[PDB]
Amino acid sequence: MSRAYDLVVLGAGSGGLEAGWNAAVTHKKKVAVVDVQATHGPPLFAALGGTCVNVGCVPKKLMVTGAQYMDLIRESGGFGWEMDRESLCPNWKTLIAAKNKVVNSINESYKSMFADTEGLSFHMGFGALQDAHTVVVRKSEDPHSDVLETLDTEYILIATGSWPTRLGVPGDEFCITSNEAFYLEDAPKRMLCVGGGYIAVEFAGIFNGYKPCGGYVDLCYRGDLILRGFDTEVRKSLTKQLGANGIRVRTNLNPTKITKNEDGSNHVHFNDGTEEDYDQVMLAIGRVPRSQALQLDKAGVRTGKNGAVQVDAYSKTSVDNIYAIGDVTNRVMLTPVAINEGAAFVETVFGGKPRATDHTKVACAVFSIPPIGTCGMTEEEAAKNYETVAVYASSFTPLMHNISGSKHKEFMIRIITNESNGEVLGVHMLGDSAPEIIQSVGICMKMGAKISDFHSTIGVHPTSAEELCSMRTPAYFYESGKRVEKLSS
Amino acid sequence: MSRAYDLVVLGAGSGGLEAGWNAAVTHKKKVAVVDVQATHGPPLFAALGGTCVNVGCVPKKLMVTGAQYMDLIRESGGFGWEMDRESLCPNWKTLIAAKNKVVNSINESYKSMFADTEGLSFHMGFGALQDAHTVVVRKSEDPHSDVLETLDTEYILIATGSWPTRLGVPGDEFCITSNEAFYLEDAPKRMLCVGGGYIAVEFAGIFNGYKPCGGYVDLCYRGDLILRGFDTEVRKSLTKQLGANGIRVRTNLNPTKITKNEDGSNHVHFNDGTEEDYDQVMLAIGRVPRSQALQLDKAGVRTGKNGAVQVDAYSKTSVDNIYAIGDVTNRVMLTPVAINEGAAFVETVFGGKPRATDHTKVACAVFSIPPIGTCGMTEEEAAKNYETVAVYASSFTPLMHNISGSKHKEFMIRIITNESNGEVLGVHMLGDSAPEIIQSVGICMKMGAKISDFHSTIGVHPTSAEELCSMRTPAYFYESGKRVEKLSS
Ligand SMILES: Cc1cc2nc3c(=O)[nH]c(=O)nc-3n(C[C@H](O)[C@H](O)[C@H](O)COP(=O)(O)OP(=O)(O)OC[C@H]3O[C@@H](n4cnc5c(N)ncnc54)[C@H](O)[C@@H]3O)c2cc1C
Ligand SMILES: Cc1cc2nc3c(=O)[nH]c(=O)nc-3n(C[C@H](O)[C@H](O)[C@H](O)COP(=O)(O)OP(=O)(O)OC[C@H]3O[C@@H](n4cnc5c(N)ncnc54)[C@H](O)[C@@H]3O)c2cc1C
Repeated sequence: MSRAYDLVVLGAGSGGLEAGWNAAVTHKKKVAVVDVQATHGPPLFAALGGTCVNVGCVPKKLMVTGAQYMDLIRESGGFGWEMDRESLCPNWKTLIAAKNKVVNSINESYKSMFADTEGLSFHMGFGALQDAHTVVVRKSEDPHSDVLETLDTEYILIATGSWPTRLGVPGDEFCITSNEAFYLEDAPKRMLCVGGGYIAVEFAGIFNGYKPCGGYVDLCYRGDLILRGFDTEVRKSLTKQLGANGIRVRTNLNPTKITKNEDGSNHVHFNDGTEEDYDQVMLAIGRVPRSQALQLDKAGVRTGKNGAVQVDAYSKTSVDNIYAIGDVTNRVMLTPVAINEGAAFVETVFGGKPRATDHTKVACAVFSIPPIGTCGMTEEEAAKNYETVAVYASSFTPLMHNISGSKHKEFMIRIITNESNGEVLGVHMLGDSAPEIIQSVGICMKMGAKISDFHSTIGVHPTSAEELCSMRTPAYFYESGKRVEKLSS
Repeated sequence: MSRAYDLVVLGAGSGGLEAGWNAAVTHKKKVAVVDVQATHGPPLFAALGGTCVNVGCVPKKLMVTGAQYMDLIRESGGFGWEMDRESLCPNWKTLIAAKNKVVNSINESYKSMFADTEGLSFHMGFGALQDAHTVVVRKSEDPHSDVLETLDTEYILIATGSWPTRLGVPGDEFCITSNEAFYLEDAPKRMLCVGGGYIAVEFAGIFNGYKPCGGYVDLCYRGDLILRGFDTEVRKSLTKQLGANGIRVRTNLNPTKITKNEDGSNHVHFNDGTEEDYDQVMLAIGRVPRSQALQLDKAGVRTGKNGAVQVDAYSKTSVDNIYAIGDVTNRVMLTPVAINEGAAFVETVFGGKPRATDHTKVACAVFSIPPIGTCGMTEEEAAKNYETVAVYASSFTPLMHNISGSKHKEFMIRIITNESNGEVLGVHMLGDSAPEIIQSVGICMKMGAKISDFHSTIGVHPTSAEELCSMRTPAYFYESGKRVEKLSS
């Protein structure tokens, strides 16, 4: 060797740590991993473990699980479970305490991971580039901060992920994002969620569960229908189900300005001219790659749309020895995707066995209440790219909801196929257990499954998933881009 | 035509109705369907819809769902849900009421199905054979009952299903089975479940949820480990988890005699010499095909082991125009299996397109708490039939159970493969959502999936199912029948 490190990883995230660990253990390389802090929390939020562990998937799901009990406690009544329901609210503070305990516990398991792994070291601070071989770790994000260390490396991996966009509106700084929501002292009584992304929807569901008495949550979106890019029938059925669960969904609406009332709350002026008071206002309107403070110009790494680091199918940047993975590349912003990209990177460069990450037919979930499980193409997209498209659809209400009272809780399955050969192009599910079911669906679609593979499989009874195997007749069709009730040419 | 009916179906069960409906609607045949009664209930229990609808899968799952709330209510505490927990018991009577409402609601939808379907008619009473073309519907099971009608038919389908075996022991008639359990006036305080089948386990879980104060349930099995035929590690981990949830599991034990105490309860003498009092004693020790009262001798249909109607891969009996499907054939006693066998029968005989039911790689579930999801071969079996077998194993505790308190709730996945080519021979799961996940696993295994298909699929995070895709290193091996740690050649 002529260099201090083989790899310097900028960001100890989902992708960062995965790569760093692999190079260190499986290929015995000298890896240095740079992240902002060691444990979760403000004012930096993200930490060792990345967004997912600290202010993402992990804490968000624990809170969804918590909020889910609201429905579950109500539903037990029909089964004979008698208890004082009127004026029953959960303790937000014990939830946040429970959550912090867990997240911090994961943070600490990482410290002793670094301590035990040889060749792997953690370097706390803000990283930035000097040249293709030099990463400077500064005291703060400010480019004139004290240089804490200078890392002389062979390879540089950028895995700094993304960051919430703001509204750019008079009184914008009075709002919170997903970051601050995780650390709220008290559960808001009058909550407003701006946005129509999965984050906006999942959080609306959390606050809806943890609101105090007389509390309510409004979901405000500037478009026609929430969750763009999802199955249209799924989006409409969820909007309907959020309504039934107490979330007031507002459409074609946008905050114009926010002014802070002298009692603490926030006065919000709207698109249509209306005015309302909210105890808290959360912005979930977009997440841009975190690359602006990396001095990428100095090393000459090309950043396209919104600062996204431009990469080929092997994550290589404009500079031959610099790489980038995960949310910073602005592809599919999911944890297991970043993990996969990081795994491929190591296999390619240090394993000598190149591999590109497969970005198509990736299954994902929305942890709304009820949850979404999706994998593949929406009918609208499939119809543009294929000659003949068959749409299968089935809605049903599980029998338990006759007893539970939650008659609004329809399970929905929609299968999208290429009619030519029967190949399944998309699977879209709404209802409980949807995230769990879709995972094994994604294995099938990876194997290039056909609709005949589904209905030939003997079902498991009684389950919600068994309805995948009972869809033979298509609901309708798409003949070269247009919706037809019947098929003939 | 020369005959009154094309098809007479003996039993309006899962398989019976499926066949009957198909012949009638898709092939416009004259179908007569014979079942004992129109709606569920004692003293006949089974009715229009079969065991599954009336005294099986459907009612059993509603009750499991009910009992599941016990854990869910306890678990909400950690998330901030405060309520009076000490001395909290569910109302068994409102559960049974809720159940009855649902089951009888399904019964009623069948009446109007018959009313609207042309060529399909229901004939209430006990059926029996006269010859290859004549089915007599009697007033009762007694062969000297009044003949209600004589059905002159082309084809006869036997789909009368199965019936619980008894203990054959002094005081046996003081015990109940699954049938009577569904109609108990009150939830027993001191409950005993005899057996180690899925039924025994699922019901133990139901009574454990609906027991009053100071109540308890004992599970008594005559063998070493409950649930023979299941993954050994799964069986042990469930035994451990039933224990942790309050069910006292007893092994190598058997009632010797039962005598009724004059206060109502039951005194039970055991195999080891012990004596105990139980408010109710349920036998779940086997289900034999219901064929003894069919006068099969008359028509000359061969009945092998325990009265099972002997059939080839197309369900054809010893008589060329008589057929039999479902539990009466004593193959795989599952609802969707019987449904499939019935569907195949119609396609073969009336559709002119023969098909045999695929009995291998059928996925099933056990709705215990926590539930089992299984599809394929156990390692013990796979090791006997294959050259080289690789065993993959992964246990983990979902993070939510740090908060919930249920630290005993490990999720377990065990994948069994043929090492030669990587083909997945078995998948065995323990934990919540296991029945739902396994369904889409069964599609994969039908397509002949390999272990490489699993870990190449990008995961859905955070879920329990995502752990299927993270099992690369085998735990150990089987080299031509024997357990080896690593593999030598
Ligand atoms: C509210 C929310 C919910 C989500 N839910 C899900 C979900 O359910 N499922 C799912 O798959 N994904 C989910 N995600 C997305 C997921 O968190 C990200 O896609 C994933 O973490 C991306 O991995 P990464 O390694 O690219 O970035 P990250 O995991 O975010 O890692 C980036 C790390 O780099 C550090 N960093 C930033 N700048 C510097 C610097 N200059 N120097 C050193 N270190 C730096 C940060 O501190 C951070 O820890 C969610 C995200 C959010 C915000
Ligand atoms: C407690 C319990 C739980 C179960 N849980 C599940 C589960 O979770 N999943 C699953 O897949 N399976 C489950 N099963 C098994 C499932 O119910 C059976 O395998 C299935 O119903 C068999 O279908 P079949 O058509 O062969 O018989 P059935 O559906 O039982 O139909 C038989 C019908 O024939 C009628 N009959 C009987 N004798 C005569 C006669 N001589 N003349 C006219 N009619 C007659 C009966 O009234 C009955 O309605 C469960 C069973 C039980 C007992």
